[PDB]
Amino acid sequence: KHTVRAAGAVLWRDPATVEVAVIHRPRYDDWSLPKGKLDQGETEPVAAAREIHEETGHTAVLGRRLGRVTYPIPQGTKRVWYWAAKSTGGDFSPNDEVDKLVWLPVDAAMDQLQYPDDRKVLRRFVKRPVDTKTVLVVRHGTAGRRSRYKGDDRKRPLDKRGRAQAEALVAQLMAFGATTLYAADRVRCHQTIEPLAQELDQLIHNEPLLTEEAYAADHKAARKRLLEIAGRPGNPVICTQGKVIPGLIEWWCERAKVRPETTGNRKGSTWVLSLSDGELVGADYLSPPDEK
Ligand SMILES: Nc1nc2c([nH]c(=O)n2[C@@H]2O[C@H](COP(=O)(O)OP(=O)(O)OP(=O)(O)O)[C@@H](O)[C@H]2O)c(=O)[nH]1
Ligand SMILES: Nc1nc2c([nH]c(=O)n2[C@@H]2O[C@H](COP(=O)(O)O)[C@@H](O)[C@H]2O)c(=O)[nH]1
Ligand SMILES: [Mg+2]
Repeated sequence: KHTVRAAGAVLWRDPATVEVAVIHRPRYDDWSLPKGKLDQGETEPVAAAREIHEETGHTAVLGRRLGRVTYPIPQGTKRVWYWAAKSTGGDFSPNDEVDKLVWLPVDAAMDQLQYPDDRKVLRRFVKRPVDTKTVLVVRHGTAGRRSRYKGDDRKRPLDKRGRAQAEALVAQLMAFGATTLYAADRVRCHQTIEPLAQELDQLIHNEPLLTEEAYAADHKAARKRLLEIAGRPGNPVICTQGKVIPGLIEWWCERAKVRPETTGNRKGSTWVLSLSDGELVGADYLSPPDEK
């Protein structure tokens, strides 16, 4: 019942002109997908990108999540979450840890991959488009407790934990190539993405239509705004509140017939919404960075 957490990827480059990376490890004499264990304090996406780079030499942008693999190891259970990862370049160099890397079309990769569960992940990869754009919907970080007053507490700030969540989110949102920033009209939403804003040197666009009060008064306007943001070029981060996110995510998944594999709505959590030709093809719920 102890889980060793890991992550990795189907690393790909230019549906069926695509080539994917398969690695060989001398220690096990295996052919598999690049992946590795999370370091203390890392989230799965951050670890996937790091391990891809360490094992293949490539940087990449993570897209759609492609499922979970588990198997027994002496310490308990190895758990690996996999992403589609588009190469943004690099060069492999053989070493003692990974001695070969082959770029293969999917059919040939299917034969090269020795583990059934890697083949399962690769089947998931080909099931939907992988050249995706990404919308990142983030519930703001922890911000103490609502006051006894009516409504919201417009200026209530992140607490110490929440400020740490905000800092931890930078690496997680960068893993997906976030480029533009949007926050509902509450201090705690802006503060969650301020560290990212500082990192990108971008301003945060204020969104009065996406607050809890606004969604409860005019949900259609909130939905319309979400779609307007998502249609703009780049990969937007939109930080908003707990009474808003589940309704927006459910409505989009329903209209697009997308089934999320995981669900939740925790403060500091992220939904990764993958779009292909402006249609939703994936909705992946990530835990807060300091939670499992
Ligand atoms: N890469 C990989 N290895 C697996 C899978 N299933 C499975 O039994 N193995 C075996 O699990 C054992 C431990 O390998 P591992 O790759 O999980 O562990 P690791 O800590 O050395 O590497 P990591 O840092 O990449 O997680 C190896 O004997 C390997 O053959 C799988 O789906 N993928
Ligand atoms: N190197 C290696 N390859 C294995 C194994 N099992 C296993 O099924 N294979 C498959 O055998 C083929 C590669 O053989 P080599 O060229 O000898 O590395 C690939 O289809 C692998 O998926 C194994 O333990 N080692
Ligand atoms: Mg590894």
